[PDB]
Amino acid sequence: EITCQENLPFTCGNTDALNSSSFSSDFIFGVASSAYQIEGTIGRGLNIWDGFTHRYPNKSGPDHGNGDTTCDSFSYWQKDIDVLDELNATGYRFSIAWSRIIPRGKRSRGVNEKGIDYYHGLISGLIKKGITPFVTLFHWDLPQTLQDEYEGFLDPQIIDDFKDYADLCFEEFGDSVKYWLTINQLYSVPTRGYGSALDAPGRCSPTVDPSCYAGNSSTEPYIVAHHQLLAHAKVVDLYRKNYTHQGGKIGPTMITRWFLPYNDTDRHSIAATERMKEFFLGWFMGPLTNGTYPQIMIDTVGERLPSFSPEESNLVKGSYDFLGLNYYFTQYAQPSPNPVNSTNHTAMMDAGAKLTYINASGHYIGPLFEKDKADSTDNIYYYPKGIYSVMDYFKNKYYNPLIYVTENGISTPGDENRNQSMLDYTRIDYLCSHLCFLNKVIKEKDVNVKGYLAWALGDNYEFNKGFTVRFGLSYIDWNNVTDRDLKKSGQWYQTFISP
Amino acid sequence: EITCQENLPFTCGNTDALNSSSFSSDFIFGVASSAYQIEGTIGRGLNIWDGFTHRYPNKSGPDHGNGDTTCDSFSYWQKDIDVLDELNATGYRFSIAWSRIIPRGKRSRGVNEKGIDYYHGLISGLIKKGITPFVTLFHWDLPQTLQDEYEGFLDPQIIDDFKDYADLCFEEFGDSVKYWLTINQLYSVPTRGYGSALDAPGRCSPTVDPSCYAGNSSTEPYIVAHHQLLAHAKVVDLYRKNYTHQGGKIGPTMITRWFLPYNDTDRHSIAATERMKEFFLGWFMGPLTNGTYPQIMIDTVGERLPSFSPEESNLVKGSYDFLGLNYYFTQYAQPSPNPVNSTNHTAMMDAGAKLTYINASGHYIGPLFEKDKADSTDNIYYYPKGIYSVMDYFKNKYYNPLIYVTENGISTPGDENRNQSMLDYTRIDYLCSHLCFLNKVIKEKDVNVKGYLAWALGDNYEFNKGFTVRFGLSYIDWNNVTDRDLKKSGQWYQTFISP
Ligand SMILES: *[C@@H]1O[C@H](CO)[C@@H](O[C@@H]2O[C@H](CO)[C@@H](O)[C@H](O)[C@H]2NC(C)=O)[C@H](O)[C@H]1NC(C)=O
Ligand SMILES: *[C@@H]1O[C@H](CO)[C@@H](O[C@@H]2O[C@H](CO)[C@@H](O)[C@H](O)[C@H]2NC(C)=O)[C@H](O)[C@H]1NC(C)=O
Ligand SMILES: *[C@@H]1O[C@H](CO)[C@@H](O)[C@H](O)[C@H]1NC(C)=O
Ligand SMILES: *[C@@H]1O[C@H](CO)[C@@H](O)[C@H](O)[C@H]1NC(C)=O
Ligand SMILES: *[C@@H]1O[C@H](CO)[C@@H](O)[C@H](O)[C@H]1NC(C)=O
Ligand SMILES: *[C@@H]1O[C@H](CO)[C@@H](O)[C@H](O)[C@H]1NC(C)=O
Ligand SMILES: *[C@@H]1O[C@H](CO)[C@@H](O)[C@H](O)[C@H]1NC(C)=O
Ligand SMILES: *[C@@H]1O[C@H](CO)[C@@H](O)[C@H](O)[C@H]1NC(C)=O
Ligand SMILES: [Zn+2]
Repeated sequence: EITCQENLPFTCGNTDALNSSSFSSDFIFGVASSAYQIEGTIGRGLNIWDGFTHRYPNKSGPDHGNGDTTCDSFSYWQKDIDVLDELNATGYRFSIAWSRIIPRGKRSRGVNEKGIDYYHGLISGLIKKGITPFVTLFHWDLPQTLQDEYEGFLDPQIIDDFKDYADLCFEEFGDSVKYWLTINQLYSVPTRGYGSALDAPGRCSPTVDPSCYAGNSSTEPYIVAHHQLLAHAKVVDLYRKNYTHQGGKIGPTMITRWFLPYNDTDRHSIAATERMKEFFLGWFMGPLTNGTYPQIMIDTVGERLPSFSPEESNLVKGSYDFLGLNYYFTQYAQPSPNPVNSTNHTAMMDAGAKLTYINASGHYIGPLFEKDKADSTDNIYYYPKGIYSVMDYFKNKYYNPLIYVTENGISTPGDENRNQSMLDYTRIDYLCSHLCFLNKVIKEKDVNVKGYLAWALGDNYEFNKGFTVRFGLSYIDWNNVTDRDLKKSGQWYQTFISP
Repeated sequence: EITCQENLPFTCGNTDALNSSSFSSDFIFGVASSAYQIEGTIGRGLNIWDGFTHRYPNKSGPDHGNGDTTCDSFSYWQKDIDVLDELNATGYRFSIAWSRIIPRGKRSRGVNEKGIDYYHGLISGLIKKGITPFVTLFHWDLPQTLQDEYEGFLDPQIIDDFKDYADLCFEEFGDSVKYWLTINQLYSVPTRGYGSALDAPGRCSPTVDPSCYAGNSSTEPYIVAHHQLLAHAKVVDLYRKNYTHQGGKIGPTMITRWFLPYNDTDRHSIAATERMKEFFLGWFMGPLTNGTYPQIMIDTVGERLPSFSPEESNLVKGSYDFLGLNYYFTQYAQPSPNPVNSTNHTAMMDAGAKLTYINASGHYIGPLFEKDKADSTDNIYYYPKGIYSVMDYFKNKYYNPLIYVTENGISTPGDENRNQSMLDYTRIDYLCSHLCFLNKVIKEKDVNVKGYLAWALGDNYEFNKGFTVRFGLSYIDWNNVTDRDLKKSGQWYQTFISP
């Protein structure tokens, strides 16, 4: 019988008690990255994260940081491989920058051979060290040209441009890459990119944020989400019809959270909690498992919710071999009004829920996850049991899928000096406590989880935060980015992997 | 009788001997800037100078600098006005960033109202201080979307997108702006952007520079130059047909140089010198004055030189009310082979000339202009008489045009400390020696020159050089960009203007 801790102090950093041998022999352990966050702009065209961070520097991070140079994995990809080799990792998730291989967006405009060569060399280097690549086609970095031609995922033109990009990736890299992710965190671009305008491309209703160049936060999230699902599904169909000889697997990436009632004896909070599951997870998992959006979304969102045709429904339903599930934290849910006629209405209001990290009796859900220095009542707290609850829910609700945990990690402040930054015991605690619950759910609930990739390989540009936080298991000096030095967490993870 | 110095030491920094009163009462004196170089990316979309500097950081400058934040004239435009007011300047040349007012490139995709407001406030502030705006529509910063959709000026689609952009500018700003420049330095994008790939977008033949993503240095410069002329001419026709009520004037910007024979008794060097005038100046001025390219270009370039239809010829011929002439330096010319079958052939080779700053007897043409620390035999030297020779030539060869000198200036090294940087006596010498010759040519040759704008108002991002050189008449601290402090040159220029 497995017992796992939910509160500080944690004792799962002892590899005598928790290590890779606790999991099945074939289980993959590694780390993750994304292209905007690590590569730099050298050698690629411009994408909407370049555009957004440059047009709206205060939205890029408090330091106005961006991905222009970052950790320079364009130059230092071998050093990334070296970290993975030091870890004895068996997996690495990275993304392909669309703008590096097709700078002009549309494949018929030509490819960048040198960009293709960059990923060939990375892939070959990984495989030579026994590391399985997990490759994200689209980690938010849409070529700027496509956003300017037709507003990107706002328009159905995205589907064929994404398909042709993906086809090039399968053609060039699929002989070696056997695990593909289509779109990173399906929920995020619709809501943050087109709802709150916290993320690229930065569209919203005028009264939500007067700096947005255009948008409608009530309608566009739904349009974009719908196009994401269709573009994803078209790529999965292309993969499974035209690249079956490659013997690989493909799936989407979800951001997952668990949700608990703010007041577990209040029917209204219980209802809000179940609505959140539907609106947060079901928005995408309903289509992916059934070809339809959840009924509560149909009912609430009404004419703002697009319909799938019968052909589209069939294309989207079942459009995965596995799910990449990202998991960071859990929220309490309580009811909230949905003012659909307000000029500041957002899609996110349609769930009719307010989310907190403290429940009605004043209980904080778990240890600190992210401090918010401008408003401490907005601090985020984590909840290790949430990974158990999410995986159990996916198994039970969503037809026992094959799952890889494609991100899980925690930040430390960029204000810490290097010695403090390397002494990242809070990261060991977060990672181990989640791994304990992941082992527990696999054993107790028989969830088909076959790997775990911690966020992040190394310090990088963090969307929305610049270089003001660090997520890496290895440390990068922003004054001299060449080295990636394993932190205490990376050293712990090395021991966990090879105990 | 006016006597002007050609060699150090110069004594024209004495405003007792040379000042604004030496020129006609109406003559405009000011300074110049461009949008990529000064504004920053905040509040605008991405353009090909963002793309180029980010994809090819070693081509942005030795420091890998770029226009992301620069002097932040987005925030500090009032401080630019303040410099101009301190100078008692009567003119200011600035550019509109296309990506700030139409981030999606094509006008039908929507405009950025806040971008429009930015230029309205600048323009209104200038006029309130008695400063005449000279506004460049296109200072190289093409929206990235257009380059990615159709490769920008490589394709005739540029013409209508440029026209619709210009129409928006005339509509929004032409009630106040009475001097418009279409395209900055017509020669530069074809040759550097599409020939040598030193400049955005960075296209060339594969053996010219293997880093180029695509291109053909032998053909594309000509295509791009042809489209520039057509796009320019379509905008001038639009202006003069639809905006005549505004009572303003429009013209192109030329980069001018003079050319002297490397050996003034050698017929081959004399011939190369005359070819250079045709290939450098006539490439554009032939079309602008006659609707045809120079015969030597027709003959040499052959099938690589596009033809104008009779309608196009008529549109381009006479498509200016004035010329903005930029002038920095003069070169000696000697013959050079034109290897049209070589895989590394460039359009620039078609002139059949090699350019130097030292003549056959070892004479350097004038004082140092720009030191090249990697190769000192590649140092640039200036030649004050060249402004006289250029203006005389334009009057005689090109039908006595109205001229404004739209740039003239010199750099100092970014390695200098602030006190050295503010003690910019080399800049006084360059500016005064050229102003002396400009007065001389107006008086002696009756060239219709009606203003002079020195490059640059303040230190900025220099194309190709990052922040490794400074051109400003006012100093900017890159650690805190708010202030623009007049250098010795700016203080001199203040006295020259109001002696
Ligand atoms: C807030 O969360 C706390 C902690 O989960 C809940 O308190 C638990 O309540 C259960 C059922 O009453 C008790 O058996 C436990 O002993 C309590 N745990 C502790 C740490 O107090 C609490 O019920 C939640 N409040 C609401 C209103 O939902
Ligand atoms: C190189 O440039 C120098 C300077 O312009 C030329 O020298 C001048 O030559 C003229 C005509 O012979 C003489 O009257 C001057 O006195 C010379 N000036 C000085 C400073 O020497 C020289 O002829 C040029 N060489 C060539 C080969 O063209
Ligand atoms: C940040 O930038 C936007 C312009 O993009 C401006 O609207 C907003 O006021 C600025 N935010 C703060 C908090 O200053
Ligand atoms: C607009 O929304 C903000 C945040 O969503 C809220 O605090 C404010 O009350 C809203 N105003 C109206 C008019 O509803
Ligand atoms: C930068 O870091 C690398 C790796 O430690 C080191 O070899 C190189 O000398 C350092 N550069 C400077 C300028 O210190
Ligand atoms: C600069 O960058 C390009 C890649 O864009 C590379 O081809 C070239 O070798 C580098 N130049 C030098 C001098 O290192
Ligand atoms: C290619 O050109 C470079 C510079 O243009 C020159 O130095 C070299 O000799 C040329 N090679 C051939 C094959 O002509
Ligand atoms: C930056 O420069 C401005 C103008 O001199 C000054 O007022 C401001 O205090 C300076 N900022 C810092 C942080 O020194
Ligand atoms: Zn940047």
